[PDB]
Amino acid sequence: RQWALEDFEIGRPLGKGKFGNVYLAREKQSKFILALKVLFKAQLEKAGVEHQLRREVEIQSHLRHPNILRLYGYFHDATRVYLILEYAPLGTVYRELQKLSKFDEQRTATYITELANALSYCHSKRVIHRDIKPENLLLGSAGELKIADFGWSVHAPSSRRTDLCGTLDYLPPEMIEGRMHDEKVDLWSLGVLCYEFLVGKPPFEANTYQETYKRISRVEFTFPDFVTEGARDLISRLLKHNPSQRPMLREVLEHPWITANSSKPS
Ligand SMILES: CN(C)CCOc1ccc(-c2cc3c(NCCc4ccc(NC(=O)Nc5ccccc5)cc4)ncnc3o2)cc1
Repeated sequence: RQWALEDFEIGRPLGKGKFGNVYLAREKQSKFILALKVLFKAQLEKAGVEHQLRREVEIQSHLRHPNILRLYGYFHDATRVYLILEYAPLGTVYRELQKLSKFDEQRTATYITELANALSYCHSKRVIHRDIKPENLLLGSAGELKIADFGWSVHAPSSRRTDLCGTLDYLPPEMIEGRMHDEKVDLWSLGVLCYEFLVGKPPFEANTYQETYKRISRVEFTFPDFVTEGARDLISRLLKHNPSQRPMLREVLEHPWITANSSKPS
């Protein structure tokens, strides 16, 4: 069924994104509340990212998981392209970090568990995210974490180009150095998130791209005193330069700190 802009009532601006804005919207006939992301054709093609948007839709048509944000469909008109998205009422984990500053071990462990499950499902369909970050983590009505943005995802064990513009904070060494990568990139991203959730800033943060680059490359991070031994263990196991030294997602779910602190099952 072909969608058009006049099928929806557009509402509150939900977020300002790199490639476009997200708005709340309601389908007129059903009164179905959802989110519409408006991306501009001109800009998408000028950046050479037009085909990646097609691949996201492709990948999202094959994904069904409670911790992954649904993409219901897409359409376009004279100047832009629209993603029809599941609406996540409690907003981004990004905003939640700003509000709360940092998360306790219980909330962190629960988010890592939900992430791990979502990513474990993705890797079993051979899909790897490559863009994991708090902006792309959304919260459903029960506060359940939902992964968004598969615009930078890849089909197979590949070595394709991700967004090296924008911060490098969540990208692993093998991606920033233009090396061949695989599903292990997502486990690095987990480690970076686990650190950020507990600390309030990501482990390789710097006010310069060039310094953040060097820090990721050296795997140069330190823990504040309030970060517990168990968390330090998990994070340290995830943030390994060599991809193959990083654990499997099921080891993370079985990690004693996760099981002791997570409120949600694996
Ligand atoms: C105070 N506050 C907690 C109250 C509630 O506030 C909010 C705030 C935001 C939301 C919100 C944001 C949001 C949202 N944001 C968009 C997430 C997203 C989706 C798709 C993509 N994909 C993409 O950009 N792909 C791409 C890009 C360029 C080239 C190719 C592909 C990226 C990000 N999506 C769905 N539902 C949503 O709900 C909800 C409540």
